[PDB]
Amino acid sequence: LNQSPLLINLDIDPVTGDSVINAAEAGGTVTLTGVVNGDVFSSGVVTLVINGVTYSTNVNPNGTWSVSVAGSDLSADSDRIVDASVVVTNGAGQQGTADSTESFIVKTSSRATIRVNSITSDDVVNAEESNSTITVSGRVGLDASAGDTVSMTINGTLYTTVVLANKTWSVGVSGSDLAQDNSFQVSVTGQDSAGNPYAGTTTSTHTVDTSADAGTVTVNAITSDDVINASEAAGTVAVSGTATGGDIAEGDTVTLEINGETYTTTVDANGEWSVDVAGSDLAADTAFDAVVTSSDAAGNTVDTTGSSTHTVD
Ligand SMILES: [Ca+2]
Ligand SMILES: [Ca+2]
Ligand SMILES: [Ca+2]
Ligand SMILES: [Ca+2]
Ligand SMILES: [Ca+2]
Ligand SMILES: [Ca+2]
Ligand SMILES: [Ca+2]
Ligand SMILES: [Ca+2]
Ligand SMILES: [Ca+2]
Ligand SMILES: [Ca+2]
Repeated sequence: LNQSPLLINLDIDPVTGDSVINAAEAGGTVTLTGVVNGDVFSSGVVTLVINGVTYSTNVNPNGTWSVSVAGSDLSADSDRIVDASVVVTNGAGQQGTADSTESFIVKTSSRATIRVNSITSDDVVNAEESNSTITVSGRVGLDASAGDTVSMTINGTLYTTVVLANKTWSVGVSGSDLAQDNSFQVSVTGQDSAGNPYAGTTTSTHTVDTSADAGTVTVNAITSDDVINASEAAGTVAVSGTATGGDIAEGDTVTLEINGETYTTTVDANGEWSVDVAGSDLAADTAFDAVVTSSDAAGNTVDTTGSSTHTVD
């Protein structure tokens, strides 16, 4: 009572107040604090062990204490537990000891992912798309969050948007930038609940195809001698030719304008075409073009022209 051991209790306050050690805290010094309660005493020594490293301090007259420790020791501490002990002394030279522990959480980074969808439906920017607004869209994952910033620089132009509630994102980009920059980085940046910044990135690539390729179109003789007689002019004449090369394909439309009249047919599997024409039209119009309309897989279109002349008797 004057000769008895002192009975005390040792408490450690939550580490950095929120019980969480983040990257910035880990990279500096941290103040741990607590109280010694119980019997009255006139001084004391608190010993803390963290990551095998001992820290020590005094206890204040009001029973509190506080000590600077390496964030790196807290971050490295294998079980995320601070071990603590105290010895105190009173005026009569009685002493007392106690122990305590304090667990904490270490969260020094987070992971964020991002993906980017295809650039238009086929991941190809065609001629028409290159003169339009094209949607660039994607989603973010892992620790990335609604409200995060999504950015990309495309042909030197910075485009920005924000992650939506469902973690998708999209932003309108000019076709002409996409026509000129077929590979770029997209990033998502933000901050986790412990305050650590994070960044995720991905590379979007696409191809640019803004033209289809003309082939070769020919027109055969207009009848066997390339001359329209009175008799042939009275009837129907089969006008024929070829259409091959470039993007010309079976099924392509062949268009002929003769004497103000429009005639059409399609290219066949041999690369030939034939169409029935009124003789009266060929009689009035001694020269005309055959025009084949083609397209490539990107959806660009192109006209291939063959020109014809004949005589009339
Ligand atoms: Ca903290
Ligand atoms: Ca420990
Ligand atoms: Ca792509
Ligand atoms: Ca496309
Ligand atoms: Ca680029
Ligand atoms: Ca956040
Ligand atoms: Ca093409
Ligand atoms: Ca003839
Ligand atoms: Ca003509
Ligand atoms: Ca001819």
